[PDB]
Amino acid sequence: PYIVRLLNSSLNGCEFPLLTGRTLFVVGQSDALTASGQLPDIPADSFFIPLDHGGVNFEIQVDTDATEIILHELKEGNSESRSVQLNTPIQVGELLILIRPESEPW
Amino acid sequence: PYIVRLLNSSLNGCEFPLLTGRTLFVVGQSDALTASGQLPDIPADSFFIPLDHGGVNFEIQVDTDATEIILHELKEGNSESRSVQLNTPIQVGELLILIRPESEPW
Amino acid sequence: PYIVRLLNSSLNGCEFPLLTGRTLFVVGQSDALTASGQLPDIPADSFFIPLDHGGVNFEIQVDTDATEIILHELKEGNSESRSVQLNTPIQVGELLILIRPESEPW
Amino acid sequence: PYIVRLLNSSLNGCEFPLLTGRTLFVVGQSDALTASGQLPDIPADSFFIPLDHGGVNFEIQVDTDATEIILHELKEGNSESRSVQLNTPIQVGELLILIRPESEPW
Amino acid sequence: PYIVRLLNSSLNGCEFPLLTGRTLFVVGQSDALTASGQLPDIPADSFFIPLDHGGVNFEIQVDTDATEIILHELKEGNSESRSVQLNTPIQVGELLILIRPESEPW
Amino acid sequence: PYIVRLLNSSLNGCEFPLLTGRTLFVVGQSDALTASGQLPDIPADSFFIPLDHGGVNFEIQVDTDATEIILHELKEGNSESRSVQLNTPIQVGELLILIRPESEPW
Ligand SMILES: [Ca+2]
Repeated sequence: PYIVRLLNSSLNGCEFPLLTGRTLFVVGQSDALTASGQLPDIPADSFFIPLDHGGVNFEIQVDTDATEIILHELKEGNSESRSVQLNTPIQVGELLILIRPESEPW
Repeated sequence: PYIVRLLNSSLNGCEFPLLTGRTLFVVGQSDALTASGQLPDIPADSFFIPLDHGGVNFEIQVDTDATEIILHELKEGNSESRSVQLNTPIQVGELLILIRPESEPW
Repeated sequence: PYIVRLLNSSLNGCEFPLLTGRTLFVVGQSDALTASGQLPDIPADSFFIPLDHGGVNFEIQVDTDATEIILHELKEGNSESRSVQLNTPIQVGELLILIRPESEPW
Repeated sequence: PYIVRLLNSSLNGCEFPLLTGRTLFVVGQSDALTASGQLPDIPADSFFIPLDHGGVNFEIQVDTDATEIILHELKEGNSESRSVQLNTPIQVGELLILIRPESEPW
Repeated sequence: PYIVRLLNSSLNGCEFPLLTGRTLFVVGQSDALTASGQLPDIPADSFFIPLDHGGVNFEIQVDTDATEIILHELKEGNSESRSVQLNTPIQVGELLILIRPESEPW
Repeated sequence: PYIVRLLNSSLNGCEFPLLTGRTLFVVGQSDALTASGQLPDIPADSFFIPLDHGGVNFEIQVDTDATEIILHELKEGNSESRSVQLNTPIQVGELLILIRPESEPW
C-alpha cells in the first residue's frame, strides 16, 4: 500500500495512508476544518490539510492492482487528472506532497 | 444507494451518502456549524456545508424503491421541489452538487 | 412521538424529536451556543437555535397521553403559555416552527 | 431530588439536577467553558453556565434529609453562605435561579 | 486520599482528585487546552486549568504512604520543588489552590 | 518503551509515548492544531505541540532493538538527522524535550 507525505505546510512530515480506490484531501482555511467533522469516523477516506493560501482540494486514486496512481486536482466546476510517480515531489496548488510505498521510508 | 458530491465550495469533492427517506443539508456561515452539533450522532441524516455567500438549506428525498430523488429547497416558511437526475450538476443557491450512484464514481 | 421542525433561521428544515415531558429550546446569538455545551449528552431535552434577532427561549410539554401539547415562552422573569396545533406554523418571537407527528412528513 | 432552574440570562429555562451532597456551578465567559471539559464524564457534579456579566461561581450543598439547602457564593479566597428555600427565586451574582422538587415544574 | 481545590480562576471551587503518584496541572490560555486532548482518557493524571495571565504548569506528588506532599513547579528545562501543607492556600504562578483530605471539606 | 517529556512550551510537563518506529511532532501555531484532527484516532503516531515561535516539526525513530534513537528535524524541503541521548534536555528549534525510559520517571 501507499502513503502520502506532506513535504511542506504546517503539517510537513505528516503521513496519510491511502486506501485502494479514492482518498480525498481537503486543503484550505478554518471554514473547511470545523465542518469536515461532518464526515463519519469510517476508515478514513478524506483528510483535512490546513494551508493559509493557495490550497486546492485533490483526490488520489489507487487502482485495485496498485500499478497506476492518478491525482485528480479539483478546480472550479472541473478536475484535472494526472498520472503521478512515486517517491517524487508533486505540487498541488501550494501544497507539496510525495507518495511512497509503505516499505520505502522518506 | 446514492451519494451527494459537492462540485464547488471549500469542500469541493466531499461526498455524503444518502439514506432512504430524507437527508437535510444545512448550507451557510459560522453560526450554523457550531450549533449543528446540537443534533445527535445517530446515523447521519443532516450535514452542514460551509458557504460564505448564497447558501440555501435543502433536503433530498429518495423513495423506498430508490428510483426517484426529489430535492426540496428550503426558503422562508416554504419549500420548492424539483425532480433531479443522476450524474448531472444541480445548483442550489450558490452551491453546486451532483447525485451519483455509489457504484459510478465521479 | 412528535417532531419540532424549524421553518426559518439558518437551521431551516432541522427537525428535533420531542420527548414526553419537557423539551427546551434556547434561541439566540453566539454567547448561548458555546455555553449550551454545559448540559450533558443525556437523551436531548435542550436544544440551541441561533437567531440574530427576536429570539425567545421556549419549552414544550407533551402530556403522558400525547393528547395535548403546551408551549411556554420564557420572557423576562415570567412565561406565557398556550395550547398549539399540530401541522401548523407557530411563531415564537421571530422563530417559526411546526410540530408534527413523526408519522406525517411536512 | 431537586432541580436548579435558571430564571434569567440568555439561558433562561435551563434545568440542572442537584446531586445529593455538593454540586458546583461554574458561571462565566468562553475561557471557562472549553476548559470545563477537563472534568470527567462521571455523574455530573460540576456543571458550567454562560453569563456575560456578574458571573460568580457557586456551590449548593443538600443534607442527607433534603431539608436544608446551603448555597455558597464563591468570591476571592472566601465564600458567603446562605440557606435557601424551594420554589423561590434566588439571586446569585447577575443570575436568578430557582430550586424545585423534580415532581413540581415551575 | 487528597483533593485539589481551586481558590481562584474561572474554575474557582473546582475540586480535582489526586492519585497516588504524580498529577500534572497545565495552566494557561487556549493554545494548551485544545492540545491537551492529545493525552489519552486513562485514569486522569493530567488536568487543564484556564488562566489568562501568570499560569505556571505544576505537578503534585503524593508519596505511596500519603505522608508527604510535594509540589513541582515547572520552569524552562527544569523544575523547582517545595513541600506543601494541607488546608492552606498555595500560590502557583497566579493560580491559588488548596490541597485537602477528601474527608475535610473547605 | 520510551517517553518524550516537554521541558518548555505551554504543555511543559506533558509526556508522549514513543512507539517503535516513527513518531512525528508537529510544532507550531493555531492553524496546525485544529487541522491535526484530520489524522485518525489510531495508536498515536503524530502529536501536535503548540509553540508561538521557533517551532520545528521533527520525527523520532527508535530502532527495533531500542538501542539507538535518531531525531530528524523537518526543515524546508529537507531534513537534518542526529543521534540523541536519554535522560537529557534536547533542543529542537525553540522546543525543549527529554526522552526517558518509561521505567525511569523525570
Ligand atoms: Ca435535615
